[PDB]
Amino acid sequence: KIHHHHHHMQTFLKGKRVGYWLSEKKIKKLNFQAFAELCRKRGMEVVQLNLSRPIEEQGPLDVIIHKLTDVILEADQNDSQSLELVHRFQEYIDAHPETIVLDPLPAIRTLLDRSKSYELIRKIEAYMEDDRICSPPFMELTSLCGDDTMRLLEKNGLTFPFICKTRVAHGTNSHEMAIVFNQEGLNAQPPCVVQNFINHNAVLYKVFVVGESYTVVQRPSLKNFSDRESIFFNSHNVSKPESSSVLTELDKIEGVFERPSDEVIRELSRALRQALGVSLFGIDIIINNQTGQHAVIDINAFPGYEGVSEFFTDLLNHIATVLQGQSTAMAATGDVAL
Ligand SMILES: Nc1ncnc2c1ncn2[C@@H]1O[C@H](COP(=O)(O)OP(=O)(O)O)[C@@H](O)[C@H]1O
Ligand SMILES: [Mn+2]
Ligand SMILES: [Mn+2]
Repeated sequence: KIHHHHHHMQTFLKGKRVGYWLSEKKIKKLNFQAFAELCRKRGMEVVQLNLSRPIEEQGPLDVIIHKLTDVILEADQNDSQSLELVHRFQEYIDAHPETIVLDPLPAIRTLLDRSKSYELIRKIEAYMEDDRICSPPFMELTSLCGDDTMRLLEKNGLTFPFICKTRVAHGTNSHEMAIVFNQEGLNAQPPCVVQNFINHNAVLYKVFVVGESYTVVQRPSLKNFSDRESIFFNSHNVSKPESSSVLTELDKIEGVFERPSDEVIRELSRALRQALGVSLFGIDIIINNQTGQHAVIDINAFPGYEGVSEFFTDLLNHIATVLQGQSTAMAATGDVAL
């Protein structure tokens, strides 16, 4: 009843070379050393890349796995060292189209921007036209509230309550959010993205995607919800494995309370991977308690995968798959085929 296997494509891993770039912090959290040992047993060479040195000397490389998200963000903020690292990486990539990059920098750049990510999700959803999926209205706000704010929100389908998030999707302060409940609450900061709050019975379904495989991990999440003051919170107090606070304590189950559909997750995963070219990412899905629809409220490059015990195996399987796809010239053409 598992019909997809990898034994045959794994045979081709012997002799392949995988470079990786990950922060020391992420290497520790993932225990990336254990993955590197797994690859050797299949006859792969794994090597940590040093982006301060020419990359040519470090190759040849068949695959590069990275999480350069934060370096890219710092390069965006004109950090000279980070700019140098990114340029050196890009130079290499450009010179070596045979090197498979997990994942392409254009996708990483999209995932660093909530406004861009949400618009991509919205368009993908409009293209799929599946009634089991809803795209919460959202918009980017680039000025402090004023006299026209209410009309602007209304015109774009924003309703109270809505959540305010930073436009930059990663790094310092990127997880500081606010829930705005009324007009008085509008003093809650550009550039931010506002997005309609969806009651979802305080259960978050983190879909952790590793190319062709995913694992759904339930997490705590904001409770259902008014002249009340806006709420300011930091999202790592909310939806981490051990998160526990009044913000996540559901008063009672209300409306539709169902687990996500694997059919739906599969179509979302395929569409996002095919459109963006990502493979190592997470989709945060909540179930709208008024419609039972799936709402994708966050998409993250190369997340923590806490609670995904099969990560290294899945990752090795994905590496085998991309090498197989490359070997047989399995290039996508045209638009995303639904
Ligand atoms: N539109 C929304 N409606 C209801 N809850 C939301 C919404 N967006 C985010 N959340 C809640 O806030 C948490 C953090 O939001 P998310 O967009 O995942 O930010 P982050 O990038 O910081 O993880 C989510 O895990 C979920 O609990
Ligand atoms: Mn999230
Ligand atoms: Mn996120």
